[PDB]
Amino acid sequence: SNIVTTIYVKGDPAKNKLLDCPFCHRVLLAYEAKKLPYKMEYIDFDNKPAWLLEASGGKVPVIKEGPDAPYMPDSDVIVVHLEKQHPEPSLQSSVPAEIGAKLFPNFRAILIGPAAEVADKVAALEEQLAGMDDYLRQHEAQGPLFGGQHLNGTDCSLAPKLYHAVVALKHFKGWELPARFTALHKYLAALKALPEWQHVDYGTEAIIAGWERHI
Repeated sequence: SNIVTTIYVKGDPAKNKLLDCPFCHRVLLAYEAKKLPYKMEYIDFDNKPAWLLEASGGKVPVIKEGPDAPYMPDSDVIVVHLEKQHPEPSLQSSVPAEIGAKLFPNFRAILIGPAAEVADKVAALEEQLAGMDDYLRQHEAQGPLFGGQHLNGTDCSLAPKLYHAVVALKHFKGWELPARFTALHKYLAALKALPEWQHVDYGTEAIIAGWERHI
């Protein structure tokens, strides 16, 4: 489509099926939150087009706003460009940067790291989840998401990583999100209630299959 923005994401083109990339997920959630129209183009990681090597080093997400626009990679560049070009609806965030900053790396080091550092990585992960949980609790009058009642830039970045964390850790390690992280559990329920989240939910098997590719 030359009519709306194209978002190249990880998918199965032969089945028109979105897959599990959390950074693609972040861009997609950003577009849904601003109710901007888009069209998904699925990249099969076992058969990537040669031009994607030049545009992004082989990576997704990539967007393409039209025939005269260039390809633009990096979910960070994309969401900031998004906020500059479309200030309404806003996705700007008061949340400090340090929060959730090591959720995904610690969770990954748990899944696919050396055993000797696993105990430490578990500890660090739980500090991250503690930070997010406390933050959502102190702001729960504004709403259950980092953006109160609606999706935030922090929601768009952190909710996919948390999704991968709970699903993959429960499947591969029997690990579970403690019941004391109340605000995290109602955060997950709130996200699962959102139509923006429902539109681009790839599902838990997509996550499992994505990570089985490395364990």
